[PDB]
Amino acid sequence: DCSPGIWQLDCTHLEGKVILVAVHVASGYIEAEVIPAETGQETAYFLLKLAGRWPVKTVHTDNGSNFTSTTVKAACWWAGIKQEFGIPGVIESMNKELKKIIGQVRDQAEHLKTAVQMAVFIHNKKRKGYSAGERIVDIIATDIQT
Amino acid sequence: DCSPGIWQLDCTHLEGKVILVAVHVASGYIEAEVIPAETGQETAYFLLKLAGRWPVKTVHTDNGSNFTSTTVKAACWWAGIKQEFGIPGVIESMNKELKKIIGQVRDQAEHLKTAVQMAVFIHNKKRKGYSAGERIVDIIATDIQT
Ligand SMILES: Cc1nc2ccccc2c(-c2ccc3c4c(ccnc24)CCO3)c1[C@H](OC(C)(C)C)C(=O)O
Ligand SMILES: Cc1nc2ccccc2c(-c2ccc3c4c(ccnc24)CCO3)c1[C@H](OC(C)(C)C)C(=O)O
Repeated sequence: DCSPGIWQLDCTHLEGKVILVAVHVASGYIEAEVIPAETGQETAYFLLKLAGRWPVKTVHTDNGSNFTSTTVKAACWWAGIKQEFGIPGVIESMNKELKKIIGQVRDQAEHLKTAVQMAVFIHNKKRKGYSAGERIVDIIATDIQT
Repeated sequence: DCSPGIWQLDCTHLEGKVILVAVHVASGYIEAEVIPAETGQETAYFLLKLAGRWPVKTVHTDNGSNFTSTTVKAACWWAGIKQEFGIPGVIESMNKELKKIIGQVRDQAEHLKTAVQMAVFIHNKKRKGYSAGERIVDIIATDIQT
Protein backbone atom coordinates (compact mmCIF):
# COMPACT_ATOMS: atom_id res chain seq x y z
CA ASP A 1 0.00 0.00 0.00
CA CYS A 2 0.97 3.60 -0.75
CA SER A 3 -0.95 4.77 2.34
CA PRO A 4 1.51 6.01 5.01
CA GLY A 5 -0.59 5.24 8.12
CA ILE A 6 -0.72 1.46 7.44
CA TRP A 7 1.24 -0.97 9.61
CA GLN A 8 1.30 -4.75 9.80
CA LEU A 9 1.81 -6.52 13.15
CA ASP A 10 2.68 -10.21 13.53
CA CYS A 11 4.45 -12.49 16.01
CA THR A 12 7.06 -15.11 15.11
CA HIS A 13 8.40 -17.85 17.37
CA LEU A 14 12.12 -18.46 17.87
CA GLU A 15 13.97 -20.32 20.64
CA GLY A 16 10.79 -20.67 22.73
CA LYS A 17 10.32 -16.88 22.69
CA VAL A 18 8.07 -14.49 20.78
CA ILE A 19 9.16 -11.71 18.44
CA LEU A 20 6.57 -9.02 17.80
CA VAL A 21 7.30 -7.43 14.41
CA ALA A 22 5.71 -4.23 13.09
CA VAL A 23 6.20 -3.40 9.40
CA HIS A 24 5.44 -0.01 7.88
CA VAL A 25 3.80 -1.33 4.73
CA ALA A 26 4.65 1.59 2.43
CA SER A 27 8.36 1.72 3.33
CA GLY A 28 9.30 -1.76 4.56
CA TYR A 29 10.63 -0.22 7.79
CA ILE A 30 10.56 -2.57 10.80
CA GLU A 31 10.35 -2.29 14.58
CA ALA A 32 10.48 -5.39 16.77
CA GLU A 33 10.49 -6.52 20.39
CA VAL A 34 11.06 -9.89 22.06
CA ILE A 35 8.24 -10.72 24.48
CA PRO A 36 7.85 -13.78 26.81
CA ALA A 37 4.67 -15.03 25.11
CA GLU A 38 1.88 -13.79 22.83
CA THR A 39 -0.60 -11.90 25.00
CA GLY A 40 -3.20 -9.21 24.33
CA GLN A 41 -1.51 -7.04 26.97
CA GLU A 42 1.88 -7.18 25.25
CA THR A 43 0.34 -6.42 21.85
CA ALA A 44 -1.56 -3.51 23.41
CA TYR A 45 1.56 -2.12 25.07
CA PHE A 46 3.51 -2.49 21.82
CA LEU A 47 0.82 -0.59 19.89
CA LEU A 48 0.84 2.29 22.40
CA LYS A 49 4.60 2.63 21.89
CA LEU A 50 4.33 2.48 18.09
CA ALA A 51 1.49 5.03 17.99
CA GLY A 52 3.43 7.53 20.13
CA ARG A 53 6.29 7.47 17.62
CA TRP A 54 4.61 7.20 14.20
CA PRO A 55 1.24 8.44 12.77
CA VAL A 56 -0.47 5.03 12.93
CA LYS A 57 -3.95 5.06 11.35
CA THR A 58 -4.63 1.41 10.55
CA VAL A 59 -3.07 -1.89 11.59
CA HIS A 60 -3.25 -5.24 9.80
CA THR A 61 -2.16 -8.74 10.84
CA ASP A 62 -2.01 -12.23 9.32
CA ASN A 63 -3.77 -13.58 12.44
CA GLY A 64 -6.98 -11.64 13.10
CA SER A 65 -7.54 -13.26 16.51
CA ASN A 66 -4.43 -11.30 17.61
CA PHE A 67 -6.63 -8.21 18.06
CA THR A 68 -9.66 -9.61 19.90
CA SER A 69 -8.54 -8.77 23.44
CA THR A 70 -10.07 -5.90 25.41
CA THR A 71 -6.57 -4.53 26.05
CA VAL A 72 -5.77 -4.31 22.31
CA LYS A 73 -9.13 -2.66 21.62
CA ALA A 74 -8.47 -0.20 24.46
CA ALA A 75 -5.06 0.74 23.03
CA CYS A 76 -6.48 1.17 19.52
CA TRP A 77 -9.39 3.24 20.87
CA TRP A 78 -7.16 5.55 22.89
CA ALA A 79 -4.53 6.03 20.17
CA GLY A 80 -7.18 6.41 17.45
CA ILE A 81 -6.21 3.29 15.47
CA LYS A 82 -8.56 1.29 13.22
CA GLN A 83 -8.16 -2.21 11.80
CA GLU A 84 -7.09 -2.11 8.15
CA PHE A 85 -9.83 -3.76 6.08
CA GLY A 86 -7.88 -3.50 2.85
CA ILE A 87 -4.86 -5.66 1.97
CA PRO A 88 -6.69 -8.64 0.32
CA GLY A 89 1.32 -8.69 0.77
CA VAL A 90 5.11 -8.52 0.43
CA ILE A 91 5.16 -8.57 4.25
CA GLU A 92 5.59 -12.36 4.34
CA SER A 93 9.09 -12.30 2.82
CA MET A 94 9.72 -9.19 4.96
CA ASN A 95 9.28 -11.35 8.08
CA LYS A 96 11.28 -14.26 6.61
CA GLU A 97 14.01 -11.84 5.53
CA LEU A 98 14.21 -10.67 9.16
CA LYS A 99 14.39 -14.28 10.40
CA LYS A 100 17.20 -14.84 7.87
CA ILE A 101 19.22 -11.85 9.10
CA ILE A 102 18.64 -12.98 12.70
CA GLY A 103 20.05 -16.40 11.73
CA GLN A 104 23.12 -14.74 10.20
CA VAL A 105 23.93 -12.70 13.34
CA ARG A 106 22.59 -14.99 16.07
CA ASP A 107 25.88 -16.57 17.20
CA GLN A 108 27.43 -13.11 17.69
CA ALA A 109 25.17 -12.32 20.66
CA GLU A 110 24.23 -14.08 23.88
CA HIS A 111 20.57 -13.04 23.89
CA LEU A 112 18.04 -13.49 21.10
CA LYS A 113 16.72 -9.97 21.74
CA THR A 114 20.17 -8.55 20.98
CA ALA A 115 20.31 -10.47 17.68
CA VAL A 116 16.80 -9.24 16.81
CA GLN A 117 17.68 -5.56 17.27
CA MET A 118 20.91 -6.14 15.35
CA ALA A 119 18.75 -7.62 12.57
CA VAL A 120 16.27 -4.72 12.64
CA PHE A 121 19.18 -2.27 12.39
CA ILE A 122 20.69 -4.11 9.40
CA HIS A 123 17.31 -4.35 7.67
CA ASN A 124 16.38 -0.68 8.15
CA LYS A 125 19.78 0.69 7.07
CA LYS A 126 20.29 -1.53 3.99
CA ARG A 127 20.16 0.36 0.67
CA LYS A 128 17.88 -0.74 -2.19
CA GLY A 129 18.03 3.32 -3.96
CA TYR A 130 17.23 4.30 -0.36
CA SER A 131 16.98 2.30 2.87
CA ALA A 132 13.73 1.48 4.68
CA GLY A 133 14.80 3.92 7.43
CA GLU A 134 15.10 6.77 4.91
CA ARG A 135 11.93 5.82 3.03
CA ILE A 136 9.74 5.92 6.16
CA VAL A 137 10.86 9.40 7.23
CA ASP A 138 10.49 10.65 3.64
CA ILE A 139 7.00 9.19 3.17
CA ILE A 140 5.81 10.53 6.54
CA ALA A 141 7.45 13.95 6.10
CA THR A 142 5.94 14.31 2.62
CA ASP A 143 2.50 13.33 3.92
CA ILE A 144 2.69 16.06 6.59
CA GLN A 145 2.93 18.70 3.84
CA THR A 146 0.28 17.03 1.65
CA ASP B 1 21.50 21.82 18.79
CA CYS B 2 20.55 22.02 15.12
CA SER B 3 22.46 18.79 14.43
CA PRO B 4 19.99 15.96 13.60
CA GLY B 5 22.08 13.00 14.83
CA ILE B 6 22.21 14.23 18.47
CA TRP B 7 20.23 12.46 21.19
CA GLN B 8 20.17 12.84 24.97
CA LEU B 9 19.64 9.80 27.21
CA ASP B 10 18.77 9.98 30.92
CA CYS B 11 16.98 7.88 33.54
CA THR B 12 14.37 9.16 35.99
CA HIS B 13 13.02 7.35 39.03
CA LEU B 14 9.30 6.95 39.70
CA GLU B 15 7.44 4.49 41.96
CA GLY B 16 10.61 2.48 42.62
CA LYS B 17 11.09 1.94 38.87
CA VAL B 18 13.35 3.47 36.23
CA ILE B 19 12.27 5.37 33.13
CA LEU B 20 14.87 5.59 30.38
CA VAL B 21 14.15 8.70 28.28
CA ALA B 22 15.75 9.53 24.93
CA VAL B 23 15.27 13.05 23.55
CA HIS B 24 16.04 14.04 19.97
CA VAL B 25 17.69 17.35 20.81
CA ALA B 26 16.85 19.19 17.58
CA SER B 27 13.14 18.28 17.57
CA GLY B 28 12.19 17.60 21.20
CA TYR B 29 10.85 14.17 20.15
CA ILE B 30 10.91 11.54 22.93
CA GLU B 31 11.11 7.77 23.22
CA ALA B 32 10.97 6.06 26.62
CA GLU B 33 10.95 2.66 28.28
CA VAL B 34 10.37 1.52 31.86
CA ILE B 35 13.18 -0.76 33.05
CA PRO B 36 13.56 -2.60 36.43
CA ALA B 37 16.73 -0.74 37.42
CA GLU B 38 19.53 1.32 35.85
CA THR B 39 22.02 -1.11 34.32
CA GLY B 40 24.63 -0.86 31.57
CA GLN B 41 22.93 -3.79 29.82
CA GLU B 42 19.54 -2.06 29.69
CA THR B 43 21.10 1.18 28.43
CA ALA B 44 23.00 -0.80 25.78
CA TYR B 45 19.88 -2.65 24.65
CA PHE B 46 17.93 0.62 24.52
CA LEU B 47 20.63 2.24 22.36
CA LEU B 48 20.61 -0.67 19.89
CA LYS B 49 16.86 -0.22 19.47
CA LEU B 50 17.13 3.56 19.06
CA ALA B 51 19.98 3.28 16.52
CA GLY B 52 18.04 0.79 14.37
CA ARG B 53 15.18 3.29 14.04
CA TRP B 54 16.88 6.71 13.80
CA PRO B 55 20.24 7.92 12.37
CA VAL B 56 21.96 8.27 15.77
CA LYS B 57 25.43 9.82 15.51
CA THR B 58 26.11 11.16 19.00
CA VAL B 59 24.54 10.63 22.41
CA HIS B 60 24.72 12.91 25.46
CA THR B 61 23.62 12.41 29.07
CA ASP B 62 23.46 14.43 32.29
CA ASN B 63 25.21 11.55 34.10
CA GLY B 64 28.43 10.60 32.29
CA SER B 65 28.97 7.48 34.40
CA ASN B 66 25.86 6.10 32.63
CA PHE B 67 28.07 5.19 29.65
CA THR B 68 31.10 3.57 31.31
CA SER B 69 29.96 -0.06 31.01
CA THR B 70 31.50 -2.44 28.48
CA THR B 71 28.00 -3.27 27.21
CA VAL B 72 27.21 0.40 26.43
CA LYS B 73 30.58 0.82 24.70
CA ALA B 74 29.91 -2.36 22.69
CA ALA B 75 26.51 -1.07 21.54
CA CYS B 76 27.94 2.33 20.59
CA TRP B 77 30.85 0.68 18.76
CA TRP B 78 28.61 -1.67 16.76
CA ALA B 79 26.00 0.96 15.88
CA GLY B 80 28.65 3.59 15.10
CA ILE B 81 27.69 6.01 17.88
CA LYS B 82 30.03 8.53 19.53
CA GLN B 83 29.63 10.46 22.78
CA GLU B 84 28.57 14.06 22.13
CA PHE B 85 31.31 16.35 23.45
CA GLY B 86 29.37 19.51 22.70
CA ILE B 87 26.35 20.71 24.70
CA PRO B 88 28.17 22.78 27.40
CA GLY B 89 20.17 22.37 27.50
CA VAL B 90 16.37 22.69 27.27
CA ILE B 91 16.31 18.91 27.89
CA GLU B 92 15.87 19.39 31.65
CA SER B 93 12.38 20.89 31.35
CA MET B 94 11.75 18.31 28.61
CA ASN B 95 12.18 15.55 31.20
CA LYS B 96 10.18 17.45 33.86
CA GLU B 97 7.45 18.16 31.29
CA LEU B 98 7.25 14.40 30.69
CA LYS B 99 7.05 13.71 34.44
CA LYS B 100 4.25 16.30 34.61
CA ILE B 101 2.23 14.64 31.83
CA ILE B 102 2.81 11.26 33.49
CA GLY B 103 1.39 12.73 36.73
CA GLN B 104 -1.67 13.99 34.84
CA VAL B 105 -2.49 10.59 33.30
CA ARG B 106 -1.16 8.23 35.98
CA ASP B 107 -4.45 7.36 37.70
CA GLN B 108 -6.00 6.36 34.35
CA ALA B 109 -3.74 3.30 34.02
CA GLU B 110 -2.82 0.38 36.25
CA HIS B 111 0.85 0.20 35.23
CA LEU B 112 3.39 3.02 35.25
CA LYS B 113 4.71 1.86 31.88
CA THR B 114 1.26 2.41 30.35
CA ALA B 115 1.13 5.96 31.75
CA VAL B 116 4.64 6.62 30.42
CA GLN B 117 3.77 5.61 26.84
CA MET B 118 0.54 7.61 27.12
CA ALA B 119 2.71 10.58 28.17
CA VAL B 120 5.19 10.06 25.32
CA PHE B 121 2.29 9.95 22.86
CA ILE B 122 0.78 13.18 24.22
CA HIS B 123 4.16 14.92 24.21
CA ASN B 124 5.11 13.90 20.65
CA LYS B 125 1.70 14.76 19.13
CA LYS B 126 1.20 18.14 20.86
CA ARG B 127 1.34 21.14 18.49
CA LYS B 128 3.63 24.13 19.15
CA GLY B 129 3.49 25.27 14.88
CA TYR B 130 4.29 21.56 14.45
CA SER B 131 4.52 18.67 16.91
CA ALA B 132 7.76 16.99 18.00
CA GLY B 133 6.69 13.91 16.00
CA GLU B 134 6.40 15.97 12.80
CA ARG B 135 9.58 17.97 13.47
CA ILE B 136 11.76 14.86 13.84
CA VAL B 137 10.65 13.28 10.56
CA ASP B 138 11.03 16.64 8.79
CA ILE B 139 14.52 17.31 10.16
CA ILE B 140 15.70 13.78 9.35
CA ALA B 141 14.06 13.71 5.90
CA THR B 142 15.58 17.09 5.03
CA ASP B 143 19.02 15.94 6.20
CA ILE B 144 18.83 12.89 3.90
CA GLN B 145 18.60 15.21 0.87
CA THR B 146 21.26 17.63 2.20
C1 LIG C 1 -3.54 -3.64 32.70
C2 LIG C 1 -4.56 -3.17 31.71
N1 LIG C 1 -5.71 -3.83 31.73
C3 LIG C 1 -6.71 -3.47 30.88
C4 LIG C 1 -7.93 -4.19 30.93
C5 LIG C 1 -8.95 -3.87 30.09
C6 LIG C 1 -8.83 -2.82 29.17
C7 LIG C 1 -7.66 -2.11 29.09
C8 LIG C 1 -6.58 -2.41 29.95
C9 LIG C 1 -5.33 -1.71 29.94
C10 LIG C 1 -5.10 -0.60 28.96
C11 LIG C 1 -4.69 -0.93 27.69
C12 LIG C 1 -4.46 0.05 26.73
C13 LIG C 1 -4.66 1.36 27.05
C14 LIG C 1 -5.10 1.72 28.33
C15 LIG C 1 -5.31 3.06 28.66
C16 LIG C 1 -5.73 3.38 29.93
C17 LIG C 1 -5.94 2.37 30.84
N2 LIG C 1 -5.74 1.08 30.55
C18 LIG C 1 -5.33 0.73 29.30
C19 LIG C 1 -5.08 4.11 27.61
C20 LIG C 1 -4.10 3.61 26.57
O1 LIG C 1 -4.43 2.30 26.08
C21 LIG C 1 -4.33 -2.10 30.83
C22 LIG C 1 -2.99 -1.37 30.83
O2 LIG C 1 -1.90 -2.28 30.73
C23 LIG C 1 -1.41 -2.77 29.45
C24 LIG C 1 -1.20 -1.63 28.47
C25 LIG C 1 -0.09 -3.44 29.76
C26 LIG C 1 -2.41 -3.78 28.93
C27 LIG C 1 -2.85 -0.52 32.12
O3 LIG C 1 -1.70 -0.34 32.54
O4 LIG C 1 -3.89 -0.08 32.65
C1 LIG D 1 24.95 -9.97 27.32
C2 LIG D 1 25.98 -9.07 26.71
N1 LIG D 1 27.12 -8.99 27.36
C3 LIG D 1 28.13 -8.20 26.89
C4 LIG D 1 29.34 -8.15 27.61
C5 LIG D 1 30.37 -7.37 27.17
C6 LIG D 1 30.25 -6.61 25.99
C7 LIG D 1 29.09 -6.64 25.27
C8 LIG D 1 28.00 -7.44 25.70
C9 LIG D 1 26.75 -7.54 25.00
C10 LIG D 1 26.53 -6.74 23.76
C11 LIG D 1 26.12 -5.43 23.89
C12 LIG D 1 25.90 -4.63 22.78
C13 LIG D 1 26.09 -5.14 21.53
C14 LIG D 1 26.54 -6.46 21.37
C15 LIG D 1 26.75 -6.99 20.10
C16 LIG D 1 27.17 -8.29 19.97
C17 LIG D 1 27.37 -9.04 21.10
N2 LIG D 1 27.17 -8.56 22.34
C18 LIG D 1 26.76 -7.27 22.49
C19 LIG D 1 26.52 -6.11 18.89
C20 LIG D 1 25.55 -5.00 19.23
O1 LIG D 1 25.88 -4.32 20.45
C21 LIG D 1 25.75 -8.35 25.52
C22 LIG D 1 24.41 -8.47 24.80
O2 LIG D 1 23.33 -8.23 25.68
C23 LIG D 1 22.83 -6.89 25.97
C24 LIG D 1 22.63 -6.09 24.69
C25 LIG D 1 21.51 -7.09 26.68
C26 LIG D 1 23.83 -6.22 26.89
C27 LIG D 1 24.27 -9.86 24.15
O3 LIG D 1 23.12 -10.31 24.03
O4 LIG D 1 25.31 -10.46 23.79
